[PDB]
Amino acid sequence: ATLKEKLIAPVAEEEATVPNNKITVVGVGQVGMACAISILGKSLADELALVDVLEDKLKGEMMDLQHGSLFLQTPKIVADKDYSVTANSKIVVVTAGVRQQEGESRLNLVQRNVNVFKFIIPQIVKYSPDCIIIVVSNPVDILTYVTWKLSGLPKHRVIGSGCNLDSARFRYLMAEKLGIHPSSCHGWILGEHGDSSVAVWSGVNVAGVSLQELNPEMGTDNDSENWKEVHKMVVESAYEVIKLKGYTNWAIGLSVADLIESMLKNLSRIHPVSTMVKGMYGIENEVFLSLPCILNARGLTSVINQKLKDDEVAQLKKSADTLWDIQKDLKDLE
Amino acid sequence: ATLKEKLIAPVAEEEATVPNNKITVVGVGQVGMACAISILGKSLADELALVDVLEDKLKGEMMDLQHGSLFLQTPKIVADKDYSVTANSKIVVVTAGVRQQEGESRLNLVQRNVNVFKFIIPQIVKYSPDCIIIVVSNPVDILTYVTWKLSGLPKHRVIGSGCNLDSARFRYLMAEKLGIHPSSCHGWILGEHGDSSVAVWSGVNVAGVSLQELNPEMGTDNDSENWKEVHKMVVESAYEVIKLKGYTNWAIGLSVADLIESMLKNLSRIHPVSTMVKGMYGIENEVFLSLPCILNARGLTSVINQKLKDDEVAQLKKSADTLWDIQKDLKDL
Amino acid sequence: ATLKEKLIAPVAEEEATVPNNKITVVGVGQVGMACAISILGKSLADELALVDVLEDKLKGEMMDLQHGSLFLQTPKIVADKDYSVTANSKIVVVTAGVRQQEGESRLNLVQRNVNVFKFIIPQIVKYSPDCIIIVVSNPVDILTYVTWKLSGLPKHRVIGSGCNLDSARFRYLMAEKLGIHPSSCHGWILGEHGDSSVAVWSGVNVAGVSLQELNPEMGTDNDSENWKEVHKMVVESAYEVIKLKGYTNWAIGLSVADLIESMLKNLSRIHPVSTMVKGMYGIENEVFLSLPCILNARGLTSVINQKLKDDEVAQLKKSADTLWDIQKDLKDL
Amino acid sequence: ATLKEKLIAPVAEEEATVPNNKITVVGVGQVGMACAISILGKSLADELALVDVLEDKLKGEMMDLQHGSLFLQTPKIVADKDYSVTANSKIVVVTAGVRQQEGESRLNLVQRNVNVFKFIIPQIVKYSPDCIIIVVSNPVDILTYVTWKLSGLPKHRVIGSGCNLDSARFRYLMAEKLGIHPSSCHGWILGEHGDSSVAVWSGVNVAGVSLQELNPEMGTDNDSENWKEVHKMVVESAYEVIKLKGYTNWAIGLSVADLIESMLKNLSRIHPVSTMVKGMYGIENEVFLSLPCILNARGLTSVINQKLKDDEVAQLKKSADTLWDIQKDLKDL
Ligand SMILES: NC(=O)C1=CN([C@@H]2O[C@H](COP(=O)(O)OP(=O)(O)OC[C@H]3O[C@@H](n4cnc5c(N)ncnc54)[C@H](O)[C@@H]3O)[C@@H](O)[C@H]2O)C=CC1
Ligand SMILES: NC(=O)C1=CN([C@@H]2O[C@H](COP(=O)(O)OP(=O)(O)OC[C@H]3O[C@@H](n4cnc5c(N)ncnc54)[C@H](O)[C@@H]3O)[C@@H](O)[C@H]2O)C=CC1
Ligand SMILES: NC(=O)C1=CN([C@@H]2O[C@H](COP(=O)(O)OP(=O)(O)OC[C@H]3O[C@@H](n4cnc5c(N)ncnc54)[C@H](O)[C@@H]3O)[C@@H](O)[C@H]2O)C=CC1
Ligand SMILES: NC(=O)C1=CN([C@@H]2O[C@H](COP(=O)(O)OP(=O)(O)OC[C@H]3O[C@@H](n4cnc5c(N)ncnc54)[C@H](O)[C@@H]3O)[C@@H](O)[C@H]2O)C=CC1
Ligand SMILES: CNCC[C@H](Oc1ccc(C(F)(F)F)cc1)c1ccccc1
Ligand SMILES: CNCC[C@H](Oc1ccc(C(F)(F)F)cc1)c1ccccc1
Repeated sequence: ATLKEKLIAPVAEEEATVPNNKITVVGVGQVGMACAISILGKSLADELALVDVLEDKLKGEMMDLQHGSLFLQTPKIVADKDYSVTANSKIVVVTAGVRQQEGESRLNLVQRNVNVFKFIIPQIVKYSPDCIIIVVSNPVDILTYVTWKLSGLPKHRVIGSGCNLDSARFRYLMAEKLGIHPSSCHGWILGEHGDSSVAVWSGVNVAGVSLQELNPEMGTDNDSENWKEVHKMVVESAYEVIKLKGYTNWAIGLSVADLIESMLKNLSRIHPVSTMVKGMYGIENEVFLSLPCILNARGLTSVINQKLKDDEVAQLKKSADTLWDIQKDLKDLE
Repeated sequence: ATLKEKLIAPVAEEEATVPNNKITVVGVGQVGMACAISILGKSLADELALVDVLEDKLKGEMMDLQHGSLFLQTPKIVADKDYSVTANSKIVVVTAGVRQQEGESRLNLVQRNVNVFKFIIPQIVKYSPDCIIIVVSNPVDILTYVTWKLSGLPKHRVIGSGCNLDSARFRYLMAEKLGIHPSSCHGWILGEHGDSSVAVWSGVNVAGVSLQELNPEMGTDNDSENWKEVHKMVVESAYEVIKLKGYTNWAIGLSVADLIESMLKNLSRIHPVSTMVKGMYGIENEVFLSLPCILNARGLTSVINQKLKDDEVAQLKKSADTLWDIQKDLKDL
Repeated sequence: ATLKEKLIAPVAEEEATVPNNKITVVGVGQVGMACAISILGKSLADELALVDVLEDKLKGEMMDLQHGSLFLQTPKIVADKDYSVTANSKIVVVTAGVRQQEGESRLNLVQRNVNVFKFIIPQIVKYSPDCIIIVVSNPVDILTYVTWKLSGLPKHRVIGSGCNLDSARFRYLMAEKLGIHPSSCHGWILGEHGDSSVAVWSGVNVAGVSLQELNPEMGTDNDSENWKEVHKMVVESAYEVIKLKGYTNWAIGLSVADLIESMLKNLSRIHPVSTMVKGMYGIENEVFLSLPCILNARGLTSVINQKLKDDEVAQLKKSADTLWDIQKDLKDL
Repeated sequence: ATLKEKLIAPVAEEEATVPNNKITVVGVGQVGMACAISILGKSLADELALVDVLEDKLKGEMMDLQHGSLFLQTPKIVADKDYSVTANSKIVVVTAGVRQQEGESRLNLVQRNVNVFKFIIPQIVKYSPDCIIIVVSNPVDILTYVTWKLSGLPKHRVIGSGCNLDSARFRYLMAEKLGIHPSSCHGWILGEHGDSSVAVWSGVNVAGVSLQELNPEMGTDNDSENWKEVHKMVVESAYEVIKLKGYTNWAIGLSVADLIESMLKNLSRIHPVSTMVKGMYGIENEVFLSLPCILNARGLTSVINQKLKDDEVAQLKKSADTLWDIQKDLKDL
C-alpha cells in the first residue's frame, strides 16, 4: 500500500468538490499579484486561480504562492493560460493589459486594452457564467463599460474598481492633515478614475462635522487652506508614483481586496466604484463612472443618490462627457 | 417618498438571498453563547441563527449580538424557538441540554439529553438536510452516536467536538512545563471526552522529538517527569473549573470555532474529534469516540491510522467498552 | 537532567522581561468576561490579568481562558484578588460593581458603585502608574469623573466607555432601516450613556449625504419617518435586553475591544467616549460625558468640535445638568 | 484659526511618542516589499520604515503603501536612504543585496553582499542598538554570521530566516502528497538554506504518527515513494521558481512575517531559523545554520536539542563544513 493508504482511513466517499469562494485573478503582473497576495492574506478565497499569457511567469507565481501555503488558508492554488482553470469562480478580477508609461494618460491606453479585453471577457463568462467581474485594468471606467457589453452580464455583476482607490488616497491626505486615522476621515472622489475626477467637497466630514461648513471656501481657487491642492495631489498621485517606481500596485491590491471582502461576506457596504449611471445627474448615455454603491454577495445592487452641489454636478457631468467621448467610438462589442 | 427610496436607487431587482455560510447554534447558555461569540469574532458566518426553548433569553442574546453588529462581519443574526429559522444551515452546533453538577460524571446526563436530542435532531435535519452537525452537549460521544442514528446523515456530517478540547488542555499543560507556545507542543488525548480518555504518549513531541524517546517511562508509575499527573489534570480539569465557576464555556467555544474554521475554509486540517470507530483498533461495535480526523467543507472525511502502543490500545478499548455499555441499551434511535 | 533541561539549550540568559501589551480587566462578571474574550480573540494583549473579589470565580475564569490558549495569542493569563498581579498594565478596564435591575436607572447605582471605586481605583494606580483606565461600570460618566479624581491621572488617561455602544446601537438600527452595513451608516449619540443621551441628527449621514437634508423633520414629531423612535429604541435598548436576559455584555465587550484596538495600535481613530467637557457647549463644571474623541497610544488626546444645532446643544446641556447634579454632591474624592 | 484648530480641541499636550512596535525593512526589492505587505496585512507594526539606496523607488514604494493606509492599521509609514528613519526599530529585516542569477548558487553571492553588509549593519545598530535583526539576504547563514560579528549584538538578537521557508516548502509538498493542510504535516528541513539542507526524516509525522515507521525506507535511495525526491524538490524549488519568474519573494515574505509575529506577540513558538551552532552535534566553529529555535519578544532565546539519526548528524556536519569553509576566510568583521 501507499503511505497515504497506510495513514488515511476514508470516512467519506471521494468526490469532486465544488469550491465555494473561488476567486480568479487575470494578469499576474504587479497589480495582479498585489491583488492575489491581499486576497490570500485576508483568507478570502478557498481556491485561487491565476491566468496570464506568459506561461513561465504564471507557473512561477503559482509555485511561489503555493510555497507560502503553510502561512495561508487557501487549500488550492491553480494557474493556467487556459481559462478552464477559472471554472466556477465567484469573482474574477481582471488586471491584464498595458499600463501607463510615465506621464501618459490612462485614456491613451484604451485601444490597446480594448483589444485585450475582447479576447478575455468571453472566456471568463464561458467558464464562470455566474461570476462577478471586478475590472481593474485602465482606463477602468471605459473597460468596465466594455466588459459589461462584451459579457452580456447584468449591470450588478460587472464592477469597475473605480474611485475606491482615489477615495482612499483622498482620505489618507486629509488624514495626514488632521492627524487622525484615514477611516475616521470621510470624503468621496467620484466620476472618472483619472484626470476628471470629482471631489465631493460637500460630503467631506469628520464625525459628522461638515468641513465645508467649517471652511465655505473649501475647494475654490480662493481658499487660504488650499484643499483644491488635495484633490490635485489625488489626481496626480498615479503619475507621481509611476514616475518614482514605474507602476503602482499595493494600494489598488488592498482596495480590490476591500471590495472583495464586502461582496463575499455579504456586508452591503458602500464603496465608490464604477457603474452605469445612465439617467442620473442628467447624464444621457450609458456612461460608466464611480458613484457610491452597495456591495454585497450579489455584486453592485444599489447606487446612493446624493445632493451634489452645483459645481459638483457640473464636474461630474464634465467627467461623464470626457468618458462618453471615448465610449461613443467603441465598435464590435455586441 | 420613503427615505430609503429617496436615498437608494436600485441597480439589481431585490431578490431573496440564501446564505452561504449559515451557522446555527442550538442552546444559548454559557457554552452556546461562548460558541456564538467565537464564531462571530472570526467572521465565520454570514448568518447566525440562535435556537432555544427560553424565548426571552433567546431574543435577549440575539439583540445583544445585533447591537454588536458594527464591530462584526455578519449581516444577519436571527433567533427563534421554531427550527424554521435555521433552514439552510451549513453547520449546526448543538449545545442544548443539561450539564454536569459539581462532581457529576458526564454519563449521568445521557437519559436526559437523549430525550432532548430525540426532539431537536429531527427538527435540525428537517430544515437543513445537507448540513454538518457538530455535537457539543454531554456526554458528547454518546450524543454524537444518538445524533448519527436519529438524523440519518452520513457519518462524515455528524461530528462530536470530542477531545479537541482535552487535547487543547493537554497542550497547554505541556507548554507550561516547557515554556513554549501550546501550538509548538504536540500530543493527542483520544477516546472518551471524560474520565476514560487516553493520552497517546508515543505521539507526544516537540519539533519531531519524541518525548517518550527521551523517557521510556513517560506515563507510567515510575516516571521522573510525572506525565501521568498531567493526564490526570486533563481529566480533572472540567470538574475543577466547574467547582470554581460552576461550568466551563470559554475553551470549548474556542474549540468549536477552531473546528468550524477548518471546515468552512476547507483546509483539511486534523483535529481529535468524535467519530464512529467500528473496525479500528479491535473495536467491534459502532462506538463513537475521538480520533484524529481530517476536517474540511464536506465535514469529517477521513480518520488517521496510528501505530498505538499496546497500553494505549488497551486504554482505548476500555474507553470504548465504557461508552458501548451505555450505547447498547438506548432505544428508539 | 529534567525534560526541559534535556530538550532546550539556552541561547539567551534568563531575564525577567516586561510585557509590552498588558491589559487588566477588573471584574470577571458578564461584562468583564465579554471584554476578556473580545480582547483575547483580537490578540490585543500579550498578558491578560483578571481581578475580582470572588476568588473562586476568578480562578475558574482564568483556568477556562488558559485552557483555550492553544487557539489564542496571549502567552500569559494571570488572576488574583491582589492588585500586584495587575502591575505594569498598559490598559486597565473596570467592570466591577453592581448593575441595573429590571427597569432601574444607571444613576441609581451611584453611591454603591462609588464606594466600590474608592477601593479599586487607588489600587490600580499603585501598580500601573502609567496605564490608561477604561471605565465601563455604571454610571460610566459619573464613575469616569470619580476615577479621574481618585487616581490623579491626567484627563487623557481616564476614558469612559461612554456612548461608543449607544452609537453602535444607533448605527445598527439605522442599518436595519436602510439595508446596509452599520459601518456605512454614520451617526453620533453623545452625552450621557443613559436616558438623557443626545441624537446628533445633523451629523447623521450615509456616504456623506446628510439625512436631515433629505428629511428636515428628522428628530421632530412631524416626522414621516420615525427617527425619534430610533433614538428612543437606543435609549430603551439596555432595559429591553436586561428584561430578556438579565444584563447586557456581548455588545459592550466588542465596544471595549474596539476602543482598546484604536489605542494599542495608535491609530488615532474617533470614538464617542466619555471625557471631561468643562468649557464646551456652555457647560460650566467638570462634567464627564461622551463626545467624539481621538484615541491612540497616549489615550484620549483630542475632542472634536462640532457645529451642533441649537436643539442639540440644548439636549446636551440637559444631559450635562442631569450628570452634574449628581457630581456636585460627591465627597471624599 | 486653522481648519484643524477649529475642528480639533487638544485634550493632552503635544508630546513626541516612541513607536511601540517599529519594524524597518532594509531593501524594497521583490523580497523587501513582499515582507512589507505581509507585515502590514497582519497589522504587525505601528510604524513601518523602509530603507534603500534607490531614492526614487524608495519614495514610490512608501507612497503606494501610504495610499493603502485606509485598509491598513499602521498609522506611520516612512522611508529614506538615511538610517535615521529606522531609529527605535524593534525589528529590522535586512533584504538588501544581489540575488541569484538563473542556476546560480547562493554562496556565489558572498563577496558582493559582504560589501553591502559592511555598510548596512553598522548603520542599523547605530539607530536601534536594542533591535532584533532578521537576516534574509543570501547567503543567509553566512550573512547572519557577518551581521552577528559586525553588529556586536548578542546571539539571541541576530536571526537568519534560515530554513523556515525550506520547511514551509517541505510541508507543502508533504501536504500535497497526503491531501491534508500543510499545518497538519510536521517536518523539519535544517542546516544550510541551500543545496546542503538536511531533511530530518525521523521527525516527519502527521498527528504524531512517525511516517518513517510506516515507510522505513523514507529518506533512502531504495524507497518506492521517493521521499528523497521530496527533499530534492525542496532544494531545487528556488532555482525552478527563479527560472520561471526571475526570483522568489511571496513565500519568503510570508515566512518572515510568521517569524515577526512569533516575536512581537511573545509567543515562544518554534521555527527552523539560522543560529550560531558551535558546540552542537560535533560542530567545532562558529557556524550559523538552522535548527528549531524558540522565538519570542526577547528574540531567539533557545535551541531544541534533537536526537538526530547518525546519517542526519552526518548531513548536518557536512552542511556545517560547507559553510565554515567560506566563513573562515572572511576579513574585517
Ligand atoms: N484601477 C486602478 O486603480 C489601477 C489600474 N491599473 C491598471 O492595471 C493594469 C495592469 O497594470 P500592471 O499589473 O502593473 O501591468 P503588468 O505589465 O506589470 O502586468 C500586466 C499583465 O497583463 C498580462 N496580460 C496582457 N494581456 C493578457 C491576456 N490577453 N491574457 C492574460 N494576461 C495578459 C501581462 O502578461 C502582464 O503579466 C493596467 O492597465 C494598469 O494601467 C494599475 C494600477 C491601479
Ligand atoms: N464537549 C465539551 O467539551 C463540553 C460540553 N459541555 C456541555 O454542553 C452543554 C451546555 O452546557 P451550558 O451552555 O453550560 O448549559 P446551560 O444551562 O448554561 O445552557 C443550556 C441551554 O440549553 C437550553 N436547552 C435545554 N433543553 C433544551 C431543549 N429541549 N431545546 C432547546 N434548548 C434547550 C437551555 O434552555 C439552556 O439555555 C452541556 O451539555 C454541557 O455538559 C459543556 C462544556 C464542555
Ligand atoms: N457602560 C456600558 O455600556 C455598560 C456598563 N455595564 C456595567 O458594567 C458593570 C458590570 O455589569 P456585569 O459584569 O453584568 O455585573 P456582574 O454581576 O456579572 O459582576 C461583575 C463583577 O463585579 C465584581 N465586583 C464587585 N466589587 C468588586 C471589587 N471591589 N473588585 C473586583 N470585582 C468586584 C463582582 O464580584 C462581579 O464578579 C455594571 O456596573 C454594569 O452596570 C453593563 C453593561 C454596559
Ligand atoms: N533567505 C531566503 O529564503 C531568500 C533570500 N533572498 C535574497 O533576498 C535578497 C534580495 O532579493 P530581491 O528583493 O529579489 O533582490 P532586488 O533586486 O528586487 O532588490 C534588492 C534591493 O536591495 C537594494 N540594495 C542593494 N544594495 C543596497 C544597500 N547597500 N542598501 C540598501 N539597499 C540596497 C537594491 O536597491 C534593491 O532595491 C537577495 O540576496 C536574495 O538572494 C531571496 C529569496 C529568499
Ligand atoms: C458516509 N456515509 C455512510 C454513513 C453511514 O453509513 C454506515 C453504516 C454502517 C456502518 C457500520 F456498520 F458501522 F460499519 C458504517 C457506516 C450512514 C448510515 C445511514 C444513512 C447514511 C449514512
Ligand atoms: C492631559 N490631561 C490634563 C491633566 C489634568 O489636568 C487638569 C485639567 C483641567 C482641570 C479642570 F477641570 F479645569 F479643573 C483639572 C486638571 C489632570 C488632572 C488630574 C491629575 C493629573 C492631570
